[PDB]
Amino acid sequence: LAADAGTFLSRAVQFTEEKLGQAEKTELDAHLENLLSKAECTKIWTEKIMKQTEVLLQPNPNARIEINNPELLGQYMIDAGTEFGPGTAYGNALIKCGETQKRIGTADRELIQTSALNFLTPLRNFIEGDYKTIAKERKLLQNKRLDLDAAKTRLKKAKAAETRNSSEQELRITQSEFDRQAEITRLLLEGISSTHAHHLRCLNDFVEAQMTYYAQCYQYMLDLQKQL
Amino acid sequence: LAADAGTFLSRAVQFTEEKLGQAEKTELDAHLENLLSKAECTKIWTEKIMKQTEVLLQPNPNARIEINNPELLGQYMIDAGTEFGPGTAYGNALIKCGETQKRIGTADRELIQTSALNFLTPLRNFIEGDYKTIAKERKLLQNKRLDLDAAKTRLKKAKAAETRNSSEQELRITQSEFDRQAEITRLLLEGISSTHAHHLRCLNDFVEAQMTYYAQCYQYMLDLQKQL
Repeated sequence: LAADAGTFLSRAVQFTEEKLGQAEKTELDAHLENLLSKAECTKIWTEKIMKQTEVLLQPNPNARIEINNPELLGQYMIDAGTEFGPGTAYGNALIKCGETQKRIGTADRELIQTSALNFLTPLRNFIEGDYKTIAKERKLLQNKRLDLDAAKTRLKKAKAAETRNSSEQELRITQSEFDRQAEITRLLLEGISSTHAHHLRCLNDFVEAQMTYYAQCYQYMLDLQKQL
Repeated sequence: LAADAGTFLSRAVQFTEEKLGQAEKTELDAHLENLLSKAECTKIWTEKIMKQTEVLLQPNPNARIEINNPELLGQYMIDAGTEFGPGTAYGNALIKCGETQKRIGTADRELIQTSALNFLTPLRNFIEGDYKTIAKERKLLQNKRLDLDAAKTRLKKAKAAETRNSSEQELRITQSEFDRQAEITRLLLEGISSTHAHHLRCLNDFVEAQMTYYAQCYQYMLDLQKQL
């Protein structure tokens, strides 16, 4: 209850003095330190790639917030050709081109849905399922470290019998707690390795989707050329 | 000088009477009417098609007013690969994919240059030339028609035989200018026939451009698949 509030205040004091430079800072084991850094970079890069991919798939920002451009152009062409006269060669071409443009529009929508269910979703799930969990452990680990240094300062300021005696007992518990949290954090950080391999498989899926999209559109264009 | 004001007054008054329905309106010959309508329709439809084509090629409105999305995504992927370790399989894939994404971006830029100069330019030229010239002559033709109807109104209101004879001469003068302007506009309207044939060749060029873009992109994607 109220005790919770007091503990928070003490933590800030230690943090400030460390930044002030009048206090030193305990360093985590290199292995754990390296693991923490690796996870951070993974989230940073994955976020950027996913966001830009969405912009590429749906160029219209308003549509991304939400008829695709290709089909709209096809609609105008068909209507114009009818007015210009279906028999007239110019009208004939406009009508056929409009139809082909609409077929291309269909292929685009298929690609967007396919990519989202095989690429955007898995990458997003990683941050939602793994990163968020790791974030919680990271915060708790830092909290324990702050308390350890705070007790250390008291032990350094040993000027009385009870001070020395209590400091030793207090530090013993603080050290053990920090060590316990370290083990749990290490385990989760170890899972990141599998995350990379999983993401690799999803990347292959995105590449395949684009190939199919371009192949379908190419054939559609070839047909229009023959008809025209 | 004062003549300018006088001419405006006569035209507006007669027009208002016709609008009110109290005054009758001299109609034009069917041939000229048909030609004028055809030209107007051509410009309206051509304007819409060209504008939508611009949106399709350059989805970004700001860029349309002026790096492409594909190349930017390529940059992110290559950078991430390095951090994740070029040797690492995940890093290798990210780097290769980014490179191909930039190549696709390059082909897009070529299409924009090729298409705009072979499709948008001609459509715009027609609207900037054939239509405008016709509109100017069409406006003067309406002014001449108003002068003719004003002369007819003066003629019917010319109770005095001598005044009516003067109105007959005035009517002949207005009729001659009116007929002359009709012929001038008619000649410009005949030009729209050639515009359609020219526009058809331009449409074929736009189709060819799109086919090349899709073909090149397909090959690029195929190569990336093999390397990965």
